[PDB]
Order: sequence, then C-alpha cells, then structure tokens
Amino acid sequence: MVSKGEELFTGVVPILVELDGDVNGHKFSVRGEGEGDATNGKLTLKFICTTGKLPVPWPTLVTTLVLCFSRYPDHMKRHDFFKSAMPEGYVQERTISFKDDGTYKTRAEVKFEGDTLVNRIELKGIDFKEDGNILGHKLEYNFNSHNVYITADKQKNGIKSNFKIRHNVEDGSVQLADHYQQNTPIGDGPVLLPDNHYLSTQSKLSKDPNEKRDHMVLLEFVTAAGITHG
Repeated sequence: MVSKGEELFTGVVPILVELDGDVNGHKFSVRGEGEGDATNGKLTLKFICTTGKLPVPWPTLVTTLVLCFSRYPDHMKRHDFFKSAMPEGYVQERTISFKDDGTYKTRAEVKFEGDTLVNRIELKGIDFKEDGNILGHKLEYNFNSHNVYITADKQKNGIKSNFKIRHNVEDGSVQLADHYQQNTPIGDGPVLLPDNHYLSTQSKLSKDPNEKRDHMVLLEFVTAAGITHG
C-alpha cells in the first residue's frame, strides 16, 4: 500500500451512482448500482432512468456515470491519485463538447458513504440540436475502447485529462465527444500526484431481459499504463 486510500480497494466494493440531469430543459434522473474491483480493473453496473424515458442516448452518459476502480500495476501504485483521495473522495468535473452539437457540463463527487463507493452527479446539457445525433437518438448502442491520458495538476492538487470519445452513428458516421476533465480532492489530506500516464478502457453495453424500464447494463475494464517503471 502506498496510500491509505488504496487499502479500501483490496477487494470488491459495492457502488451507487446517482445522476440528476437537464438537457435542453429535459429533466431526468439515473440511478445505478453494482460493484467494482480495482485489483482486476472490472466494473459491473446496471443503471435505470428513474424518471421515465432517457432523453439522450445511454452511450453519451457512460463516461459521466469511478476511475478509482482502475487497475494500477504494481510499478504504478504511486501514480494513483484516485484511490489516494479516499475515503473523503474527489470532485470530478467535465465539459463534454459534442462536435457540431451541444455540450454537457458535469460535476460529480466520488467518495465513500458508509461502505459504498458513491458517484453523485449533476449534469447540465445545453445547445443541442433537436434533430441532432443526441436528442434525435441516432447513436448506436455500443462503446469503443479508449486511452485516457492523465496529467498532474499541481496547482489544484489533483489531475486533469482531455480525450475524445467516438460514438458510432446509425448512418455510419461518427459523433465526436471531446472531454475536458479535472479532479480535485474533497479533503485536505495528502494525495498522490502522478507522472504522465494513461488509462486503457473497454466497455460492453447490454440489456437486462427482465427489465422493462429504460436502462443500461455496463461491463467495463480499466487498466493504467504508460510508465516505464515506477
């Protein structure tokens, strides 16, 4: 263990995710539950739209809806900001710019509440096109594999990332979603600020055959990489 936080992730940890959103005035909420295991990088989550029909495509919410569950290899343990901020946790903020379309702005807190790792999010979506790929639900129900580059932000005692997500569109085109991210500790205890590296992601989206509500099942693996050794 190279942070106290890391001790909270030696096994499987239950997860709760709660999102309250407003996209072009369309208000919706999501709740998810499941579990994560940073020892193998595996996340299993099922989300429900609790307000009815989700007014945006599920794949557009994957990144918003717990990088503390990334598998950091043994030689990279000292570069794991996310666990080091636990249990008090961190604020994760993004701007997600959909190319030629609207923008999501998100603020989340990721922290332990009791024994559960909780990701609680506020999302505001603006300037979407009524007949665009998002509000028009033109995006395929799938998700690509990405590298998400992590850099220290010494001024804010946290990290930052920017990355592009490529959403497949039903007409064979691609909808780009350019992510800019910042994470900052909730607490004022010490955290690990990393050397430059990246997280390798892969996600599989599916449906629960017994679930009649609008929902998404997610199976994800996230592994850290990119440090020559230490």
